[PDB]
Amino acid sequence: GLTEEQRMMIRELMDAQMKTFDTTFSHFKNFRLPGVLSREEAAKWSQVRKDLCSLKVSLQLRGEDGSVWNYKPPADSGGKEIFSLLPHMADMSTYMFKGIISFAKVISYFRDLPIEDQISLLKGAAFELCQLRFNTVFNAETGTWECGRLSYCLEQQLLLEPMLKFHYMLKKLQLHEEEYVLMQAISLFSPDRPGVLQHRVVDQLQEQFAITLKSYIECNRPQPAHRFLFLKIMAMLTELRSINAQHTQRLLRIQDIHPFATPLMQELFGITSLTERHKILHRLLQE
Repeated sequence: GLTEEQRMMIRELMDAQMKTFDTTFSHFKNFRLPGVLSREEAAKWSQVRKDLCSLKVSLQLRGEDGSVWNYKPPADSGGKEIFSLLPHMADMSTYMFKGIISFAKVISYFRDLPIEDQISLLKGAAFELCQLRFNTVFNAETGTWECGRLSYCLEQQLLLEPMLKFHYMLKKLQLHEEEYVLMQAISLFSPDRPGVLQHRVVDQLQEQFAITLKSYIECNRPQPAHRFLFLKIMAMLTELRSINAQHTQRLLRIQDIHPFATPLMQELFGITSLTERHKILHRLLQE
């Protein structure tokens, strides 16, 4: 069984997730939508075109009245059209990042850290926590992320893209809500994020969440069958960390030639003292 402490750790994470994860995206509003519309630089563009190809989705918006708007992105032609969904995706990402910041803030263990460590951990884990939450709304039979009234439908070859293969593989583990949130806590309290100062304290907090998850699995899942479920989860978190680094690099390349990041995204991703370089994040953690 779980110790009283492990049970309480899970309760706090579950309370934090229930208060800050808008699972139906009911409060995601006022977002932008695609509208009715040289040697070195050429290289930059070429790498970017590749960057965008992989994650191509159509967008579906279901109205209250029963109507449906569907958006099929353009094929890659000359150029600029390839960025048509960027403003929308920047709004969705920003909305998800705010929910991830709120999550962390409700956690005692996280609040007890020095503000600059709170900042450093959130910058290092934001994308990872967003992907873990998006996996819960991922429909693997249709290749769709079902976000309330919004849906993003992917447009063997897919498995080639590390982010898609991650969603398929994680979904197949059929995790419990508790296991997802513990995964979120482990990613969040990663002692090795750039700029972390209380490395030892974070490292120990991470080990506690990892032990709680290992014990949750031993106690709540049928024996032999789920013998290596904890290790498969840890492998998925290692892979997610690699996808996060690949993502940041892709984001920076795109931003370089076609700015689209929101102010909060700029802070999270390093786009243009640690509290002075992250005033928005600081204010969000301060309130």
